[PDB]
Amino acid sequence: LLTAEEEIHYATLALKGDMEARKKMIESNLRLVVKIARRYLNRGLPLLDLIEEGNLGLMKSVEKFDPKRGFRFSTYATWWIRQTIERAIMNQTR
Ligand code: NA
Ligand code: NA
Repeated sequence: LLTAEEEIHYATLALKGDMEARKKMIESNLRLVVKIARRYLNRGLPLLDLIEEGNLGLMKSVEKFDPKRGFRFSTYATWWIRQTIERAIMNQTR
């Protein structure tokens, strides 16, 4: 778990392309993916698939997270994880 000070430090580096900072941010939020994924069960995708799609969002969330927008990383990551899951559920309809 990252302090606010640590999170902003890593976020500033991550925004500039620092992969170690991006890794630190993702590793601190791996649990968030499973927790969110569980909320989308029984919608046509099994849990492992929901985790996989959620993971896509968590990874995307460290590519351009700007602390200056005023939101904490776990918030921005939550939005992204929900979005990639919801996208995957949409894709079940062709
Ligand atoms: Na702090
Ligand atoms: Na926030």
